[PDB]
Amino acid sequence: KIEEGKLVIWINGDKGYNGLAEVGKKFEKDTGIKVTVEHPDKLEEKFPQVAATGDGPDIIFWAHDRFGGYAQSGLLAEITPAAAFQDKLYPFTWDAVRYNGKLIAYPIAVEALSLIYNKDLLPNPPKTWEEIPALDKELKAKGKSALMFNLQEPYFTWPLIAADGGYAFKYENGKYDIKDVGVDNAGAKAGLTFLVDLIKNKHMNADTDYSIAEAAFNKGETAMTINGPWAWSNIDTSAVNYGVTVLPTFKGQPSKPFVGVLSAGINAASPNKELAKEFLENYLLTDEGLEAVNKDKPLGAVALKSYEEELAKDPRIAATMENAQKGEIMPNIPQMSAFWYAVRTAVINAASGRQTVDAALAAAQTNAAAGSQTLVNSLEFLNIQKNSTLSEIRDIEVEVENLRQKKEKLLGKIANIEQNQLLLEDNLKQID
Amino acid sequence: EGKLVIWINGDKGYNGLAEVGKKFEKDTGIKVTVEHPDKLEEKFPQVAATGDGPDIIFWAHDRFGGYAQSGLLAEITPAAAFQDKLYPFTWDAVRYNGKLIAYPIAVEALSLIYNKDLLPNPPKTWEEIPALDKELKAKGKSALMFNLQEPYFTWPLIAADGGYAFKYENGKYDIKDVGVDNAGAKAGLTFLVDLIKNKHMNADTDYSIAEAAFNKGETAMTINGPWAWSNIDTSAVNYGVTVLPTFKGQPSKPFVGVLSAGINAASPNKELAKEFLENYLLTDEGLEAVNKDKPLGAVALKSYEEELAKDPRIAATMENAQKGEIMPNIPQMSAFWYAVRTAVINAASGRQTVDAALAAAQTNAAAGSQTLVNSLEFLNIQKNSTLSEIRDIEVEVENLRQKKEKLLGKIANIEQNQLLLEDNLKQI
Ligand SMILES: OC[C@H]1O[C@H](O[C@H]2[C@H](O)[C@@H](O)[C@@H](O)O[C@@H]2CO)[C@H](O)[C@@H](O)[C@@H]1O
Ligand SMILES: OC[C@H]1O[C@H](O[C@H]2[C@H](O)[C@@H](O)[C@@H](O)O[C@@H]2CO)[C@H](O)[C@@H](O)[C@@H]1O
Repeated sequence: KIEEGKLVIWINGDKGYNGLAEVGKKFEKDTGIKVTVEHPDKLEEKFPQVAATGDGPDIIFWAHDRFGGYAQSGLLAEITPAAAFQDKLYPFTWDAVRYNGKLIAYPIAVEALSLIYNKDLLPNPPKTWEEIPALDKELKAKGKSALMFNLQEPYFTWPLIAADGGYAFKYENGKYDIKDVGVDNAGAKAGLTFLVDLIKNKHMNADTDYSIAEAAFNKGETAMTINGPWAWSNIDTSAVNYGVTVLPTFKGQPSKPFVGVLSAGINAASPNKELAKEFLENYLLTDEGLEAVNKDKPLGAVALKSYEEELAKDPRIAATMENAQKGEIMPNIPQMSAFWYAVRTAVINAASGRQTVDAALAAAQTNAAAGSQTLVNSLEFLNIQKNSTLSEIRDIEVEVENLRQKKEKLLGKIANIEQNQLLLEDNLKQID
Repeated sequence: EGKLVIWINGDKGYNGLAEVGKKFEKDTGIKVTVEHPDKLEEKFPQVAATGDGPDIIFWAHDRFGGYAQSGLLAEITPAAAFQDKLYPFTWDAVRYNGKLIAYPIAVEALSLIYNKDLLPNPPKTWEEIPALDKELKAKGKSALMFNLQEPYFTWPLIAADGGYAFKYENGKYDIKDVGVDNAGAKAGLTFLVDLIKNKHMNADTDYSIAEAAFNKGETAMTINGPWAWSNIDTSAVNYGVTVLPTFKGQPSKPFVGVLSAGINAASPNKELAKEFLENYLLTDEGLEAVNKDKPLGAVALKSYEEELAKDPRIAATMENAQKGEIMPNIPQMSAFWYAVRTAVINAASGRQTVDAALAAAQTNAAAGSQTLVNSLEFLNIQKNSTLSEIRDIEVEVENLRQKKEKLLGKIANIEQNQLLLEDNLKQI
C-alpha cells in the first residue's frame, strides 16, 4: 500500500515535476526520507480510484476545483497549518482551498489562461476574438496560422463561452446554487458558436489538442496560443519571441478564464501525514522550493507572499493576474467534475460538427443539472472504502487466530509440565 | 438527410465498406459517407439522444442493448426470406426484449497469432510463456505482446480459471451475480501482472505498439481478432492463427462479439439504410468487399460463410469462440467493461493489488443499475430536444396564422368596397 517512511507525490505531467523532485532530493539529502514524484495520466481520476482502497500517493497536486469531491468522498486528510504559516500565503489563495470551514489542501500558485503571441508574425495581438478570422486569412497567405490551442479540454474554451454570459453554477450571496446552471443561456450559445464557426471556417481544427498546439506555436507555425504559465518553459527554449497578454474580448466583453489554485492535498490513507506536512510547509512552500519548481515550469502567481512579491515583477505574471481578475475563481464544490464532464462532451460534439451548438449545450445543461450524480459517486467510493476496510479487518482476525493457536499449544505444553510436576512431587513426598 | 452516414470502428475494413457505398451510390445515386470517429460507441448515444449522429452504427452487439433501452435504435424489420440467409444464432445476438435491434454482420473472437519462424509450436499453456520469453530475450526478441489497455484482450485469461461477467442460467442473466471478484478472476489477473513485474510484458503496450512489434518480427506471439490479419499479410511474417494457451489447465475464454449494424432511431433515411444493409452489404459481394479490406471473421450470411469456413484462420477463430462465451447484450455491459478496464489498468501499473483492484470493480459492476439512471437521462434529453422542435414548429404556425388573418382582412375590406360599388350600381 502506501509504504510508510517515504513520501510519494503525484502532480500533472505539464507541471514542473522535475523541479519538484529536486525539492525531494533536498528532503532526502536532509531528512533521509525518500521522495518519489510521479506524473500519471488522468491523475485527477486515478487518485479517488486507488485512494478508495488505501492506495495512491501521500500528496496529490491538482487545481483546487477537484478537491471538494475528494473531500466529500472521504479521501483527504485534515490540513492543519499554524496561524504562523497562514500569514505567509495570500488569504484569497486559502479561500480557494476552504470547503465547509476546513482547509482541505495547501494552496501553491494561482493559474489563469493568457493570450500568448508570436512577437514576429504579429506585432500587436488582436484585442477582440472577432478580428481573429481576418488575421488568420492573412496569416495563412504566408504559410502560417493565426491561432491554435487545446480544443479537447473545456478549461481552454470556457473563457470564450463565459464571456457573453456563460456560467457554471450561479454565485450569489456568497453561495453557489447548483440548480441555477448557466451553460444553456444565450451567452454560452454565442461563445461556442463563434468557436465552432472558427473551426468550420478553417481557422482552427477540432482535432487540435495540447501537444499539437504547443508544437505548432513553438515552431513559428501559429501566431497565437492560449495557455497557462507552465507552457512558458518550452517556449523559452524554442527561441521564439513571445508575448503574454490579455485574452481577446468577445462581443465587447472580456474572456472569463476559470481561475485555478494549484493545491496539494494529503491522502486520507497516508501513514506519513506529518512527514507530508513538514515537506510542504518547510520545503515546498518556501522561496527555494517554489523557485526550484518555478524554474522547471513556472507556477504562476504563487501563494507565498515572500516569493510572490518577486515573481509579480514578471510582466507575464501581471498579464496572468490581469486575465485572472477578468475571470472567476473556480468553485471547489463536489459538482465540478460533473459540470466539467457535461461541458467537455458538448464542446467536442459541437466542434466535431455532428451536433448543433444549441443541442450540445441543451444536453450539457440538463446533465450539469443532474449534479446529484456526485452524491451517487461519493457513495460509490465510500462503499469501496468500507469493503476494503472490512477486508483488512478479516486479515487481522486471521493473524489473531494464528497467534491464538500458538498460545493454546503453549498452554498445552504447560498442562503436561504440570502433570509431571505433580508426579515428581508425590514421588518426592514418599522418599520423605 | 437524403444521404447515408455510417460509423464503424477504425480497426475494421471501412475502406472496403466504402466501396459498397460507391456501388450503392451508382445504383440509387444516394451518397454514402463512412466515418470512423474515435470512441464512436460512446459518442453515438450522446448525439442520438438529440436526434443526431449517423444513420447506421457498426459495433459489436454487446453495446446495442443499452442503445435500445435508451430508445436510440430503430426496430429492424427483416423479411422472413432475408432472415433465413443469416445463421439464427447471430440473430439472437441482436435480439433484445423480443425485437431485432440490428443486423448481424460477422462473428469475432480473439485468437493466438504466432510467428512460425520464431516458434515451431504455439505454447500449450500460459505458464510456459515466461521461460519462452527468457530464451527469446537472449536473442534480442520477446515472447508475447498484446493490447493491455482494453479489457477485451485480457478477459480471455481472466475468465480462464473462472472469471465471468454476469451469471447466466435458466436462460436469463442475474445482474447481481457478478464474477469479476472470484478466485478464478484473481488468479488470471495475477498471472498477467506477474508477467509485467517480471518484464515479460510492459503495462503500456497498446494495440499499435503490439501490432508493430509482431508484424516487424520482434515478438513471437500476439493476441488479436480477424481484422488484424490483413496487415500481417502485407508484412511477410510467417504466422499461424491458433487456439489460445490454457491457464491452470483450462481453456482461455474470449468474449465473442457479433459485429452488428444498427439504424439510428432519429434517421430519416431508415428505408435507404435498410436497403443498403440487406441488399448491398449482406451479400456475397458486399461482405467480400469488406472482408478483403480487413477480414470480418465468420460472417453471418450463410452463403458467404460457406466459403470463409474453408480458411483455417476462421476455424481457429471459431474454436476459440466455442471455448468462450457470446457477450451479453444487456444494458449493464458498458458498466461491466468500464469497471474491468479500471481494474486491469490500475493493477497492471502496480498502483493497486489485484485483490483490491478486482474487489472495487466487483462492487462497481454490481451497481449495474447506473444503466437505468443513464437511460432515463438520455430519454429526458430526447424528450426535451423534441419539445424544442415542437415549439419551433408552433412559432411557424402562429406566423402563418397571422398572415392568414391579415388576408382575411384584405378580403373583408374588398367586400366592403364591393358593397359600395354594387349598390351605387343598382341606383344607376
Ligand atoms: O475540464 C478541464 C479541466 O480544467 C482544469 O484542468 C486544468 C488544470 O487546472 C490546469 O492546471 C492544467 O493542467 O490544465 C488542465 C486542463 O487540461 C480543472 O482543474 C480540471 O478539474 C478540469 O477537468
Ligand atoms: O477494443 C478492441 C475491440 O473492442 C471491442 O470489444 C469491446 C466491446 O465490444 C466494447 O463494448 C468494449 O467496451 O469492450 C471491449 C473492449 O474492451 C470490439 O468488439 C472489437 O471489434 C474491437 O476490435
